[PDB]
Amino acid sequence: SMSLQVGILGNTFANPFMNAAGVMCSTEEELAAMTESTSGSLITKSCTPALREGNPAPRYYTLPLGSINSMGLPNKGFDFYLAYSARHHDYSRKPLFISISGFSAEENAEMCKRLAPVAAEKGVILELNLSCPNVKPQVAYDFDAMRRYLAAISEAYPHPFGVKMPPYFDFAHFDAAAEILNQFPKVQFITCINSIGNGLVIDVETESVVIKPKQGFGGLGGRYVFPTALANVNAFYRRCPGKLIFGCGGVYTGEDAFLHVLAGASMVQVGTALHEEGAAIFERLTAELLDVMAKKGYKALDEFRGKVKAM
Amino acid sequence: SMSLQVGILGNTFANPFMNAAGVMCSTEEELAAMTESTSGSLITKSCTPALREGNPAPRYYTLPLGSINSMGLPNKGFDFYLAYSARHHDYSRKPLFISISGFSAEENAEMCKRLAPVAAEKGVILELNLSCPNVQVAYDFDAMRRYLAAISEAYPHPFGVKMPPYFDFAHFDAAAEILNQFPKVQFITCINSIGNGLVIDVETESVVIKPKQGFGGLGGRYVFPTALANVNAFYRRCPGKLIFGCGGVYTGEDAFLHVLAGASMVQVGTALHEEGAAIFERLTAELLDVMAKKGYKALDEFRGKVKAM
Ligand SMILES: Cc1cc2nc3c(=O)[nH]c(=O)nc-3n(C[C@H](O)[C@H](O)[C@H](O)COP(=O)(O)O)c2cc1C
Ligand SMILES: Cc1cc2nc3c(=O)[nH]c(=O)nc-3n(C[C@H](O)[C@H](O)[C@H](O)COP(=O)(O)O)c2cc1C
Ligand SMILES: O=C(O)c1cc(=O)[nH]c(=O)[nH]1
Ligand SMILES: O=C(O)c1cc(=O)[nH]c(=O)[nH]1
Repeated sequence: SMSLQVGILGNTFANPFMNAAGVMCSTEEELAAMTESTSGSLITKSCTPALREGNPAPRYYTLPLGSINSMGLPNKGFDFYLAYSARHHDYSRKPLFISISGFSAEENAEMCKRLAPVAAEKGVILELNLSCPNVKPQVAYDFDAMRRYLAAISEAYPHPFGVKMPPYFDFAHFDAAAEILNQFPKVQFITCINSIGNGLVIDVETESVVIKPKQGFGGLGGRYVFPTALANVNAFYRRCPGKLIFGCGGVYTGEDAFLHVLAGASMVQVGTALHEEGAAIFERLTAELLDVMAKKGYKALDEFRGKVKAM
Repeated sequence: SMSLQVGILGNTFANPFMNAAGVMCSTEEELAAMTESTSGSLITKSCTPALREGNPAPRYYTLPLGSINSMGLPNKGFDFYLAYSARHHDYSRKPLFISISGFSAEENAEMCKRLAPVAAEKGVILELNLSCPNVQVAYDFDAMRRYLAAISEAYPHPFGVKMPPYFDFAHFDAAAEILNQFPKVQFITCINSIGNGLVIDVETESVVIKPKQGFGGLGGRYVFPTALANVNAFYRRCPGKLIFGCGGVYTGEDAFLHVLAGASMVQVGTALHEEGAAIFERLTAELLDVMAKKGYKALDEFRGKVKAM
C-alpha cells in the first residue's frame, strides 16, 4: 500500500531520488549506469557550449563528513548532452533532466534555442545552473544578473524549466530571491542547494591544502551542508508555493531524505554519497525511506511533504 | 623548549585557547570557571545596553555533528559585564575580552565610551560583534563601514571585530577593503555561526528549536571548512591585523589547522559547551603533541604557513 511515486511536471517518477548534477553523469557509461539504477530520475553534468577539461587535479577530496571540489565544469560539451537526450536516453525507464551552465546569459539562451525542439519531442527537462562556484561569480549571488538570465532564458526557451540555486543564509536573501523567481512563470522548480562555496581543507601531515585550484578553496558537499540545505528547501517551499522545490545536500540515508521531503522537497538529489557508494545507493535509500514511512503509517509522500511542524 | 605562548595586543597569552563568545560566559559563575580553567584567555557573552532574557526555549540543540542555536542575545546587561571587567576579573590569571552587540551604531558607541576608562585602567579588550544572526551588520558593507567609523571616533583604544562567514572572494575582498581602512581594528575573529540552518527531528517531524520557525546558527563540525577558509582569506588580505580562528575546534589537530591558516588565538564554542572547561587541558596537550611530532617549538613558526598544492 506504500508508494514513493511522485507526479510532477507532467511526468510520473517511481521515487523521488536522482543524482545531483555533476555526480555520475558526465559520460555515456555513467548516464547509462544512472538510467539502469533504481533512481526515479537522473540529470546530466552541467554543460557549456564547448567541451572543457576543467581544473588541474587533484580537484576533489573526500573529507571526514563530506567532500570538497573545484572541478571547474569539466564536461563533454552541450552537443554531447543534447545528443544523449535526443538519441540515447531510454525515456521508458525514467525522465531525464539536462543541466546547462553557460558563462553568460547569451551562451545559455543559445543552448536553450537548440534544446527546445528536443525537449518538445523527447521530454527532457531543463535545469539552469545559477550557482557554479569554481570557475565568473555565481549569478544567483547577484540578483540583477539573476533577473537578466531568467529574462533571457524565458525569451529564448518556450518550455518550463528549473533553476539550481546556491545556499542563502538570511531571510533578506530568501525574500529577495523568491521575489524574482515568482515573477517568472516558466521557472517551475527550484533546486536547493549547490555546494557551500569556498570552504578550505588543510591536511595535518602535509600542512598543505588538499585540492590544487584556487589556493585550495572549493565547494563543500555532504553532511556539512545538510542543515543549510534543509533551511533553503523550506525557505523557498514557503515563499514560492507556485513552484516545486527539489532538495539537494547531505543525503546519506532514507531518514535524511524523509527530512528533505518534510521540509518541502518534491525530488531528492544525491551527490557526495552517490560518488562514494555508486548507483546501488538508490536501492538502499528507497528501502530506508519506506521503512521510515512504515513506522509512521504513511502510504504516500504527499501525506507529509512540506508538513514540518513548529514548536 | 616548546611553548604555546602568543604575544599579542601587548600581552603574553599562555596559550591560544579561549571560549567563543556566548559559550560559558554569561554568569559570574561561568566567568569564574573560565578564569579558573587552563584557557589562555576568555571572553564575555555579547552584551547589550539593557539585560535581555533572550529567545523562548528550547533555543540550543545538540546535534551529532555540532549545534544549532537561536539564543537571542540573553545577557545580564552591559553594566554587569563592565562591572565584572572593572572589579571582579582577576587579571593576574589571564587577559579578558568583552563582547558587545548593540542594536545600532550609537548603542555601541555609548557602550564603548563607558568602557574606555575600564579598558585603560584594567586592560579588558573589546570584540565588536558584527554578526549576530538570531535577533548581521557585516553582511551589509555600508553599515559595517559606518559602525567601524562610529566606534573608531568614540573609542580611544584598539578593538576587534567578530565576523560572519563569507562564501566567495568578492565578499572577502570587499570586507577586507573596509577593515583595512580602520587601524584601530587590530584583530578579526572568523567566524560566527553559519546563519539560518534548519534541523528537523525525524520522530517528532518538528523543528528542534522554538524561535524563528526553527532557523538558527550552526556551530561545531559543520562549520570547520568554512571557518578555515575565512581565517585564511582574511589572513591573506589583512596582513597588518591579527586573525582569531573560531569554528569547529574539537582537537589539538583542529587548532593546529586553524593556526596554519593564520589564527593567532583559537576560540572554542560547541565543543566547550559539550565538554566544559577541562577541554582546555586536553587541547593544549594535543596541540603540543602535534608540534612535538613535527619539531615545532613556537606557534610563530607556522602561523599562516599553509602550503599550496
Ligand atoms: C564533484 C562534484 C561535481 C559537481 N558538479 C556540479 C555541476 O556540474 N552542476 C551543479 O549544479 N552542481 C554540481 N555539484 C553540486 C552537487 O550537485 C550538489 O549540489 C552538492 O554536491 C550538494 O549535494 P551533496 O551533499 O549530496 O553532495 C557538484 C558536486 C560535486 C561534489
Ligand atoms: C549557544 C551559543 C551562543 C553564542 N553566543 C554568541 C555571542 O553572544 N556572540 C558571538 O559573537 N558569538 C556567539 N556564538 C557563536 C560562537 O561564538 C562561535 O562563533 C560559533 O558557535 C562557532 O564556533 P564553534 O564551531 O566552536 O561552536 C554563540 C554560539 C552558541 C552555540
Ligand atoms: O564543476 C564544478 O566545479 C561544480 C559546479 C557546480 O555547479 N558545483 C560544484 O560544486 N562544482
Ligand atoms: O545570542 C545568540 O543568539 C547568538 C549570537 C551570536 O552572535 N551568534 C550566535 O550563534 N548566537
